[PDB]
Amino acid sequence: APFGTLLGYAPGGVAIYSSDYSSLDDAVFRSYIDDEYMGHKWQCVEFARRFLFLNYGVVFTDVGMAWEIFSLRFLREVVNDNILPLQAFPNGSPRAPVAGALLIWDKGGEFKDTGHVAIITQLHGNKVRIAEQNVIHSPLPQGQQWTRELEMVVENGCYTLKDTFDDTTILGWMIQTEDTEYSLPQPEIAGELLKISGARLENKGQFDGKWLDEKDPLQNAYVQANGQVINQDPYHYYTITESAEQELIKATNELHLMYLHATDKVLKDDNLLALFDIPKILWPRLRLSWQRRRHHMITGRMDFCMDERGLKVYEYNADSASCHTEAGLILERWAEQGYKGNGFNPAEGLINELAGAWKHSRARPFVHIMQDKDIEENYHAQFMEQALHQAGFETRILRGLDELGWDAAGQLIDGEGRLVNCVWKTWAWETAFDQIREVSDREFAAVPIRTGHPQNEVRLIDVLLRPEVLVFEPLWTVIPGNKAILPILWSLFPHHRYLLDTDFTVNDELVKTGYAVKPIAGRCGSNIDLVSHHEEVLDKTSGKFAEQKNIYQQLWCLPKVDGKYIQVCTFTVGGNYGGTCLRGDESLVIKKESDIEPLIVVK
Amino acid sequence: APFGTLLGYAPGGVAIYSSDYSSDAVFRSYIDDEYMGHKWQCVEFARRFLFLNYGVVFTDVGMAWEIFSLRFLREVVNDNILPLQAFPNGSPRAPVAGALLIWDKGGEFKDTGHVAIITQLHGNKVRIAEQNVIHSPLPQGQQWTRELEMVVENGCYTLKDTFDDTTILGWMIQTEDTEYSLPQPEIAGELLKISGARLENKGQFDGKWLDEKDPLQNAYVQANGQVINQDPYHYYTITESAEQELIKATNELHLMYLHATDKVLKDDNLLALFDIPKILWPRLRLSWQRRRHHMITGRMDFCMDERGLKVYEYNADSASCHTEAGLILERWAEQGYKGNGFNPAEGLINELAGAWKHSRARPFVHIMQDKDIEENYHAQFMEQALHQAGFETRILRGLDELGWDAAGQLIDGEGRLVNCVWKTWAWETAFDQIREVSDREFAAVPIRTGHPQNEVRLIDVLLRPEVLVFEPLWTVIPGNKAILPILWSLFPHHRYLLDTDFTVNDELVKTGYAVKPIAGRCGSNIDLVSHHEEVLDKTSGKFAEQKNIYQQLWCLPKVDGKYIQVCTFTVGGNYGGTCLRGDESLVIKKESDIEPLIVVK
Ligand SMILES: Nc1ncnc2c1ncn2[C@@H]1O[C@H](COP(=O)(O)OP(=O)(O)O)[C@@H](O)[C@H]1O
Ligand SMILES: Nc1ncnc2c1ncn2[C@@H]1O[C@H](COP(=O)(O)OP(=O)(O)O)[C@@H](O)[C@H]1O
Ligand SMILES: [Mg+2]
Ligand SMILES: [Mg+2]
Ligand SMILES: [Mg+2]
Ligand SMILES: [Mg+2]
Repeated sequence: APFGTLLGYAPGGVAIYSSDYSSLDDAVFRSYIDDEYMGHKWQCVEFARRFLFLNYGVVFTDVGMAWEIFSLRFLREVVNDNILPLQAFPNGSPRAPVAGALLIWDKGGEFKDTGHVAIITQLHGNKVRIAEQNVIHSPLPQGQQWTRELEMVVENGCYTLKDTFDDTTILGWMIQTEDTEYSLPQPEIAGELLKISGARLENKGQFDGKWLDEKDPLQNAYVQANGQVINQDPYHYYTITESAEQELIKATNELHLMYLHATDKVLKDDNLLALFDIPKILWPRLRLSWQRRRHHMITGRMDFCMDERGLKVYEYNADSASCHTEAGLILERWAEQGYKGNGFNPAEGLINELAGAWKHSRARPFVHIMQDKDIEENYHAQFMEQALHQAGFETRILRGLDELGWDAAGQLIDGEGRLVNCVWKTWAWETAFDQIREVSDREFAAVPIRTGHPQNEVRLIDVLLRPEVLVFEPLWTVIPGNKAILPILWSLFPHHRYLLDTDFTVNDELVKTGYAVKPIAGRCGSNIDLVSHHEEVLDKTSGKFAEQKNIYQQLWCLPKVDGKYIQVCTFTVGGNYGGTCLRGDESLVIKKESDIEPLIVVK
Repeated sequence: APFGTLLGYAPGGVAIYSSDYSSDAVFRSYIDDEYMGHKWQCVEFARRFLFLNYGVVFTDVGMAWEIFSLRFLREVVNDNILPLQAFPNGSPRAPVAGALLIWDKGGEFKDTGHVAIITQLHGNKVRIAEQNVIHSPLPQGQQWTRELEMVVENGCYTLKDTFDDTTILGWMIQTEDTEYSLPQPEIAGELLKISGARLENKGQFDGKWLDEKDPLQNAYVQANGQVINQDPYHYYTITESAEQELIKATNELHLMYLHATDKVLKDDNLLALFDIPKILWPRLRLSWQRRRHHMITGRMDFCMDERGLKVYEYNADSASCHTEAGLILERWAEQGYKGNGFNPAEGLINELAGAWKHSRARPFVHIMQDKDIEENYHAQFMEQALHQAGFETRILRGLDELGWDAAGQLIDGEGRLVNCVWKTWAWETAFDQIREVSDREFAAVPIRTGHPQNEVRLIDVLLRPEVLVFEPLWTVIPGNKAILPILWSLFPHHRYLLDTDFTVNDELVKTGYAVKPIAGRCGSNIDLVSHHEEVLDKTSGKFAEQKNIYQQLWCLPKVDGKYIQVCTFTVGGNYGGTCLRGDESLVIKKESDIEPLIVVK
């Protein structure tokens, strides 16, 4: 049948649609049940996630290809943002495949690159029935709630399934259970595949003059702030394998889920929330934000240490992150200007990824962009306006707060008298929180915002905390963006392969490993102390956050490659991977001024 | 200024509007799905202020003065219940910023009373914000409407109003600290006695007093004849104070019940006590999360007399009696009552229309009833409310008319797609169809999406993922008696709760108790046992094999020859009327009569 024709249903009344597109017949492809994303119409993964969500209220994280599901080790229980264990069993297992189980195909043969996923609906003595999308594209017999049956051989308590295809490879099945018996250990990637490698373009003088296009306003805003410069030596770049990017993608999606799970735990317990030093008057507002804008985050940036020892996350800049322009535009132009290879810039789709996120946000039609008066934020703010524009929103850029004012009744208006009720900001929420802390000893029954002023002087907090102004990033993002969340994540996922032991005191293990001291609300590599296991100060930075509470994180130094310490960063857009970029510095501490290093992912 | 004009803001950006009506669904004020109040009354501003600044809310109330009697606030994000204390004007407990300030009815605030929010406390005064006093723009950036003089003598705080004929009750603080606070008012028993009365017999009910021209009234007659009770010239009355109490209890108990529901759905150990097929558990949860605010109507059963008010159960899934209370008794009154009282259920049909208007029902609603003439008028009465709220409907009687197309889509007798249903069926009937199979290890609710002879079962409709069903699946939890011991556990000794347990514990042995199947209804399989350990009564029924709960004995009062039970309706979570049920026996049943009731001030 044509694309999206209803073919029948799997157990429980879960539809099965034809996913046959033809050359003869982009946001419309996103399949959602409420605010929960099921996948892409009407692929194998979309059916499997929807089946699991409609029948058991659970879902698995975003994956590029179906075969990757087999590498996952948990499922998110949607109604309470809970995390359940998911075990994997290889085909030919003592662990029989029960109804409800995920059945995964590695890539290969009939499922060439994608691999495949289906749901086991019923087990028999010598076969199982399964349901799936993207195999059967014709209507199923009336009332039949399975698409295919696969023969199952049961020898000596071992179970083996055989496909109806002759060139495919069945990885195995998956069960949501705490019972690890017979299960496969979580796949671990070979260190060597994570090594970052230096490389060099041929010098044909490609970066001699004005290589950035000064006709493009965005690029020129970038030059006004930085010159025709990305890194020290533009002829030099670094590369990472595709296996490595795949690993980056996987960790980004998983850690985003871990962080929102620890955010939920935080907001559910005053003792945990207290650890963040956020003004108590905001607490109920933080809870309400989390409840109603749960799915409204547009973008954030994770900072990682990646090399042969593995993948580790230092932090998640979820409130207000930048580098998007550098990764998604300047490096594109850099590649266009001088890269002649087969590889690619892992951040190439960032602008479109952002546009999609905005299309599916609940942002108002007109969005005011609030940036500070720093030429450096100009391009960041304009790069985002480009995504907003592409998604169909109207915008106006506010530089500083001077243009903002109030009518007689106190409504917030811009320099043109237009009402400001939706803003995307470059300002960190914490900056506004400082305005409440300044008058901490006053007895306000509410966030002390102004609804009027003789001189019409509008402060940041007078915009961001007006109840009817719809702000992005949402207020709750200050929680995953606050390093006080690291000890909590370590407590929730002790010894997780991507986490570093982090604590509020230098505990015993940190003593022996050496640690990094970081302010909980700092950024840009400010006020950071790196202390060795030999108890010597390896490095230290200055900055405005010296008075804040600090956390202590197990020392795990950036690798040094081709003379520079290299840090890997990934972007999240709507909660999922949206790209990777590199920061390189002569020291162990990346900072606001550290270079962005051209990165090419090679297959 | 004209109605709804912004006059400014109270602290934190909570707008204050003009409520000058001088200058019907449009008056409801909501923030998302949370109902704030009526535009733009004192109560609406107080509730919106507390919700926007602290994410908490207080229960619906008829007039502002009643807030002073409340002792809890609901925390919206986790449906948690926080303690709220009351302090009398002239208290050692100072009125802090954020506190609710309540006026009793009287003077400037004649019937309503009033409520404001205290924004700032000084040494000789307090500043407050409110909505139904000042209707003119406020001084630019001023986030308070009036200032009241505060007198402070010997550790005691006293506020004086700007009006000379008003009575300030006090202020309320969300705190566990009970020192200085007021005990929760309790009504005088005498005001709760139900009294009998008689109309003068001038033959008002001799013949056809019900209008058979009205299809609804005729559906009622086809099922019951021109009859309501054994003697139509007799009636009962309750005081307006008793009604205010029933209102208060209905709203509180509905929130307590939803609170226990949230707790149940958060803990498998509690959920398991309900004997609901495990396969539905994930669905119950999704339903509770997505259809939180979608319950249309329910009915609580109470014992009310000089000893006070006790709730037996809350028929939150499939409740009836709406036609009797809201139409037939109205006709009864119009036909034979000439007094000053009123039918407390008179506005039921309008209350339901509103609930529907703000539900998220789809454009076309299929009404599903069973083939029982008794259900015809209930279905039809509800259809009228749906019609009034602008919805298209079709009544399906039994399952015969339903079918499936070739792909397995559910359709009605005219090929129309069925995707929104209001049912008279109890969810339990459907759960039975799941229990019947129970052998196989199905991976999902075992619904059919096709059948050779096209035979559609109740579950094949209600548990179809894309059919939007009212009442929502989650209501089976407050409607299942296994929630009574949980309610007792959560609010131990609450004034309206009866000690309920899953075994006859020691305290129940001493009090006597009622044995009640957890998923029964209509008075079936009930056993009443006295403290003397004697069976005071037993009923038969189709539920003898279910788990039972044991509830502290508290027998209905007998007035004028019959045990009288008081019921109240909830519509959209709030009080929507009262009616009476009378029986020669201690156990009310489906056939027990509905007794005319008049509320008198
Ligand atoms: N545990 C750690 N071990 C080694 N270096 C660290 C560690 N944590 C942070 N760093 C270094 O410090 C920089 C700043 O820490 P980060 O967590 O990214 O905070 P921010 O960038 O917000 O200031 C990192 O980019 C990295 O170079
Ligand atoms: N604890 C109790 N003490 C005395 N009578 C009770 C008690 N519980 C129930 N009854 C009587 O039994 C009837 C049926 O119980 P109820 O809880 O309303 O269950 P249902 O109506 O669902 O069968 C009540 O209307 C009342 O007449
Ligand atoms: Mg960083
Ligand atoms: Mg940071
Ligand atoms: Mg009852
Ligand atoms: Mg009942």
